[PDB]
Amino acid sequence: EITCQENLPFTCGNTDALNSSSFSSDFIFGVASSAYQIEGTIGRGLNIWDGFTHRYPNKSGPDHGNGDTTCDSFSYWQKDIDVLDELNATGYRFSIAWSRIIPRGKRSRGVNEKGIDYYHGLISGLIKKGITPFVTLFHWDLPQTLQDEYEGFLDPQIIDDFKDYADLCFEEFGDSVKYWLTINQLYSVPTRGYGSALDAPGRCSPTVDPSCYAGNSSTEPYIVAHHQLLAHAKVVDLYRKNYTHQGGKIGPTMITRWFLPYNDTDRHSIAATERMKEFFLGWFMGPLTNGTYPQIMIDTVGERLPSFSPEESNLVKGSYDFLGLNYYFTQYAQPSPNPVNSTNHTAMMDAGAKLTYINASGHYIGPLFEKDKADSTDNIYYYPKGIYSVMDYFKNKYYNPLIYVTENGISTPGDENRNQSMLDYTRIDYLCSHLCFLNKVIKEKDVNVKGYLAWALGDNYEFNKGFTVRFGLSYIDWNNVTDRDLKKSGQWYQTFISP
Amino acid sequence: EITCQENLPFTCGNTDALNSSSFSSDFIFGVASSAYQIEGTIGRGLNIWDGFTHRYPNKSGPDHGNGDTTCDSFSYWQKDIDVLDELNATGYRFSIAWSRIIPRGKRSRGVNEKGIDYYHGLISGLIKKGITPFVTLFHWDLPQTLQDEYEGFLDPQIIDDFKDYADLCFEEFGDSVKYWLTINQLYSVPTRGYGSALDAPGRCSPTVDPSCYAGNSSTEPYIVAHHQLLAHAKVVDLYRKNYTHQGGKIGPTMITRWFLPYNDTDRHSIAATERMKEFFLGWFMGPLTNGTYPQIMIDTVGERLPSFSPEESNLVKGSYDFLGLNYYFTQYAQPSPNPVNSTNHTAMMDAGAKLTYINASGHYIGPLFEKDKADSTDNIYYYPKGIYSVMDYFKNKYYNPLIYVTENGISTPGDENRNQSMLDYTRIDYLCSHLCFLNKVIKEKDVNVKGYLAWALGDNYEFNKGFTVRFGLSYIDWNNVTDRDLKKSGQWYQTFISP
Ligand SMILES: *[C@@H]1O[C@H](CO)[C@@H](O[C@@H]2O[C@H](CO)[C@@H](O)[C@H](O)[C@H]2NC(C)=O)[C@H](O)[C@H]1NC(C)=O
Ligand SMILES: *[C@@H]1O[C@H](CO)[C@@H](O[C@@H]2O[C@H](CO)[C@@H](O)[C@H](O)[C@H]2NC(C)=O)[C@H](O)[C@H]1NC(C)=O
Ligand SMILES: *[C@@H]1O[C@H](CO)[C@@H](O)[C@H](O)[C@H]1NC(C)=O
Ligand SMILES: *[C@@H]1O[C@H](CO)[C@@H](O)[C@H](O)[C@H]1NC(C)=O
Ligand SMILES: *[C@@H]1O[C@H](CO)[C@@H](O)[C@H](O)[C@H]1NC(C)=O
Ligand SMILES: *[C@@H]1O[C@H](CO)[C@@H](O)[C@H](O)[C@H]1NC(C)=O
Ligand SMILES: *[C@@H]1O[C@H](CO)[C@@H](O)[C@H](O)[C@H]1NC(C)=O
Ligand SMILES: *[C@@H]1O[C@H](CO)[C@@H](O)[C@H](O)[C@H]1NC(C)=O
Ligand SMILES: [Zn+2]
Repeated sequence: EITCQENLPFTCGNTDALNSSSFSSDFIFGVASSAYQIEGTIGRGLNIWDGFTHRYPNKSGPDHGNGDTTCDSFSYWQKDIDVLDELNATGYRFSIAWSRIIPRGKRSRGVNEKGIDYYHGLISGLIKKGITPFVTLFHWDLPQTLQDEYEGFLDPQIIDDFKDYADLCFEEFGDSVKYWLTINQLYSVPTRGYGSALDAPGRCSPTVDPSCYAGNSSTEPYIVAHHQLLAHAKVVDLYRKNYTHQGGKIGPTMITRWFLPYNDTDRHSIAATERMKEFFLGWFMGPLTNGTYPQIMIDTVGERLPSFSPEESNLVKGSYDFLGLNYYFTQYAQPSPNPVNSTNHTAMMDAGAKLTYINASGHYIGPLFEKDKADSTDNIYYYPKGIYSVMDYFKNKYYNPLIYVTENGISTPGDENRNQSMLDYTRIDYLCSHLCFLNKVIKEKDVNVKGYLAWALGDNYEFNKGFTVRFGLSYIDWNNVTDRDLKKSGQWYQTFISP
Repeated sequence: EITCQENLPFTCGNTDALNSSSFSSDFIFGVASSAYQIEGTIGRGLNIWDGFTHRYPNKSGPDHGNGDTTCDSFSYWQKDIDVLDELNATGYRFSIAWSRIIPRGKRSRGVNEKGIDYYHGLISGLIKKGITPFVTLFHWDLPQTLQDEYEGFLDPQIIDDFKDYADLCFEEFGDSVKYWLTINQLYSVPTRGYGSALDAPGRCSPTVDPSCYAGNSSTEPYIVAHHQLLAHAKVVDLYRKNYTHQGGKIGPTMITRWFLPYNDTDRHSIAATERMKEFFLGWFMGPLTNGTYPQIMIDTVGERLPSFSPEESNLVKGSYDFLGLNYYFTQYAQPSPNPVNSTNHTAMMDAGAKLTYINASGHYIGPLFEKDKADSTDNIYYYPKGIYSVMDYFKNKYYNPLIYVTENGISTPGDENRNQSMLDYTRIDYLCSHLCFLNKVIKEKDVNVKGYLAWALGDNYEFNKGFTVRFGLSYIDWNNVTDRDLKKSGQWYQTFISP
């Protein structure tokens, strides 16, 4: 019988008690990255994260940081491989920058051979060290040209441009890459990119944020989400019809959270909690498992919710071999009004829920996850049991899928000096406590989880935060980015992997 | 009788001997800037100078600098006005960033109202201080979307997108702006952007520079130059047909140089010198004055030189009310082979000339202009008489045009400390020696020159050089960009203007 801790102090950093041998022999352990966050702009065209961070520097991070140079994995990809080799990792998730291989967006405009060569060399280097690549086609970095031609995922033109990009990736890299992710965190671009305008491309209703160049936060999230699902599904169909000889697997990436009632004896909070599951997870998992959006979304969102045709429904339903599930934290849910006629209405209001990290009796859900220095009542707290609850829910609700945990990690402040930054015991605690619950759910609930990739390989540009936080298991000096030095967490993870 | 110095030491920094009163009462004196170089990316979309500097950081400058934040004239435009007011300047040349007012490139995709407001406030502030705006529509910063959709000026689609952009500018700003420049330095994008790939977008033949993503240095410069002329001419026709009520004037910007024979008794060097005038100046001025390219270009370039239809010829011929002439330096010319079958052939080779700053007897043409620390035999030297020779030539060869000198200036090294940087006596010498010759040519040759704008108002991002050189008449601290402090040159220029 497995017992796992939910509160500080944690004792799962002892590899005598928790290590890779606790999991099945074939289980993959590694780390993750994304292209905007690590590569730099050298050698690629411009994408909407370049555009957004440059047009709206205060939205890029408090330091106005961006991905222009970052950790320079364009130059230092071998050093990334070296970290993975030091870890004895068996997996690495990275993304392909669309703008590096097709700078002009549309494949018929030509490819960048040198960009293709960059990923060939990375892939070959990984495989030579026994590391399985997990490759994200689209980690938010849409070529700027496509956003300017037709507003990107706002328009159905995205589907064929994404398909042709993906086809090039399968053609060039699929002989070696056997695990593909289509779109990173399906929920995020619709809501943050087109709802709150916290993320690229930065569209919203005028009264939500007067700096947005255009948008409608009530309608566009739904349009974009719908196009994401269709573009994803078209790529999965292309993969499974035209690249079956490659013997690989493909799936989407979800951001997952668990949700608990703010007041577990209040029917209204219980209802809000179940609505959140539907609106947060079901928005995408309903289509992916059934070809339809959840009924509560149909009912609430009404004419703002697009319909799938019968052909589209069939294309989207079942459009995965596995799910990449990202998991960071859990929220309490309580009811909230949905003012659909307000000029500041957002899609996110349609769930009719307010989310907190403290429940009605004043209980904080778990240890600190992210401090918010401008408003401490907005601090985020984590909840290790949430990974158990999410995986159990996916198994039970969503037809026992094959799952890889494609991100899980925690930040430390960029204000810490290097010695403090390397002494990242809070990261060991977060990672181990989640791994304990992941082992527990696999054993107790028989969830088909076959790997775990911690966020992040190394310090990088963090969307929305610049270089003001660090997520890496290895440390990068922003004054001299060449080295990636394993932190205490990376050293712990090395021991966990090879105990 | 006016006597002007050609060699150090110069004594024209004495405003007792040379000042604004030496020129006609109406003559405009000011300074110049461009949008990529000064504004920053905040509040605008991405353009090909963002793309180029980010994809090819070693081509942005030795420091890998770029226009992301620069002097932040987005925030500090009032401080630019303040410099101009301190100078008692009567003119200011600035550019509109296309990506700030139409981030999606094509006008039908929507405009950025806040971008429009930015230029309205600048323009209104200038006029309130008695400063005449000279506004460049296109200072190289093409929206990235257009380059990615159709490769920008490589394709005739540029013409209508440029026209619709210009129409928006005339509509929004032409009630106040009475001097418009279409395209900055017509020669530069074809040759550097599409020939040598030193400049955005960075296209060339594969053996010219293997880093180029695509291109053909032998053909594309000509295509791009042809489209520039057509796009320019379509905008001038639009202006003069639809905006005549505004009572303003429009013209192109030329980069001018003079050319002297490397050996003034050698017929081959004399011939190369005359070819250079045709290939450098006539490439554009032939079309602008006659609707045809120079015969030597027709003959040499052959099938690589596009033809104008009779309608196009008529549109381009006479498509200016004035010329903005930029002038920095003069070169000696000697013959050079034109290897049209070589895989590394460039359009620039078609002139059949090699350019130097030292003549056959070892004479350097004038004082140092720009030191090249990697190769000192590649140092640039200036030649004050060249402004006289250029203006005389334009009057005689090109039908006595109205001229404004739209740039003239010199750099100092970014390695200098602030006190050295503010003690910019080399800049006084360059500016005064050229102003002396400009007065001389107006008086002696009756060239219709009606203003002079020195490059640059303040230190900025220099194309190709990052922040490794400074051109400003006012100093900017890159650690805190708010202030623009007049250098010795700016203080001199203040006295020259109001002696
Ligand atoms: C807030 O969360 C706390 C902690 O989960 C809940 O308190 C638990 O309540 C259960 C059922 O009453 C008790 O058996 C436990 O002993 C309590 N745990 C502790 C740490 O107090 C609490 O019920 C939640 N409040 C609401 C209103 O939902
Ligand atoms: C190189 O440039 C120098 C300077 O312009 C030329 O020298 C001048 O030559 C003229 C005509 O012979 C003489 O009257 C001057 O006195 C010379 N000036 C000085 C400073 O020497 C020289 O002829 C040029 N060489 C060539 C080969 O063209
Ligand atoms: C940040 O930038 C936007 C312009 O993009 C401006 O609207 C907003 O006021 C600025 N935010 C703060 C908090 O200053
Ligand atoms: C607009 O929304 C903000 C945040 O969503 C809220 O605090 C404010 O009350 C809203 N105003 C109206 C008019 O509803
Ligand atoms: C930068 O870091 C690398 C790796 O430690 C080191 O070899 C190189 O000398 C350092 N550069 C400077 C300028 O210190
Ligand atoms: C600069 O960058 C390009 C890649 O864009 C590379 O081809 C070239 O070798 C580098 N130049 C030098 C001098 O290192
Ligand atoms: C290619 O050109 C470079 C510079 O243009 C020159 O130095 C070299 O000799 C040329 N090679 C051939 C094959 O002509
Ligand atoms: C930056 O420069 C401005 C103008 O001199 C000054 O007022 C401001 O205090 C300076 N900022 C810092 C942080 O020194
Ligand atoms: Zn940047």
